[PDB]
Amino acid sequence: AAQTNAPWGLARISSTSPGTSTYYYDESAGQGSCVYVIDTGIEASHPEFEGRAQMVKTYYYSSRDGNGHGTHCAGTVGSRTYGVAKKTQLFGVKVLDDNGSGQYSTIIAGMDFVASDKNNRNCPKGVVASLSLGGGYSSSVNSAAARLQSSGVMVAVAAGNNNADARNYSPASEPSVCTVGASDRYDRRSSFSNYGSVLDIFGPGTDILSTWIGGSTRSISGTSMATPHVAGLAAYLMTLGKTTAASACRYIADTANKGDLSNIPFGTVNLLAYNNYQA
Ligand SMILES: C[C@H]1CC[C@H](NC(=O)Cn2ccnc2)CC1
Ligand SMILES: C[C@H]1CC[C@H](NC(=O)Cn2ccnc2)CC1
Repeated sequence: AAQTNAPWGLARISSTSPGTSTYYYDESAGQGSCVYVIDTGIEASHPEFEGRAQMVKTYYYSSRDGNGHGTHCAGTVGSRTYGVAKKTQLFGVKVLDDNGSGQYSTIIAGMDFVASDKNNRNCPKGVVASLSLGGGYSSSVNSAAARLQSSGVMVAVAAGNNNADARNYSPASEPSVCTVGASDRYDRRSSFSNYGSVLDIFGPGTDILSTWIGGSTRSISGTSMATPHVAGLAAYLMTLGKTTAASACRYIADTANKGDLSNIPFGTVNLLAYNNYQA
């Protein structure tokens, strides 16, 4: 399948070269997979989600996304126009309030929730969790991310936005999950992207168009935007049978475009997520 005039990040993850605008992907499109977006919520009523999104848990007085961040990330995973995996099922877990903030205890609870709740959902092709959040190092937060991964969920986490080594941030620094840095449309590391040996992969993160609250759309930047590209890619590849939740991060690294990014610090992987799709 081909989507013309796609957001640059979708085109990039289906290309061996920057500078193209069509997204190419197998029409299975992540059908039969599920992606949990652990964030500020998801505006599931957005036309872009086509009934495939639903809120399943909140830790606040409402499950509504009053911020937009979670809706944007969910759109990059799985919205019809802006998403990698256009037929996946999206599940929202609101661990961040409408200011984008959340206590580590709440974030940990949300991760343990997903590890259990996937047993209440029909996801025959596999389960992914996208975590576009983090803060300073916490062994408890890292342990929760490791538990979620060990339970059979492909965990993709944002590296962070401080132009610093991600070893000092959580859950970015947990080795067993998939830690995602950000790139721009000219194949440069995004100016704010964290780096380091803990990174597994880069995805598009600068100027990413996706869904927003109020039935709208906008372009924003962050490792938060790169992470759902990788989460959606994992769901897509799992539906194709090419990998599993336990192996998808390694598979994405194995099949990535290699050596194409600039301003990658020595010791950080030079790997850009790529779907290897051939019509
Ligand atoms: C909107 C732009 C359209 C053109 C794109 N071409 C490239 O990236 C290729 N390139 C890089 C340096 N010199 C040539 C990039 C985005
Ligand atoms: C409202 C949004 C919620 C998530 C926000 N923060 C991060 O991702 C920060 N981070 C990642 C790793 N270490 C720190 C970005 C804004």
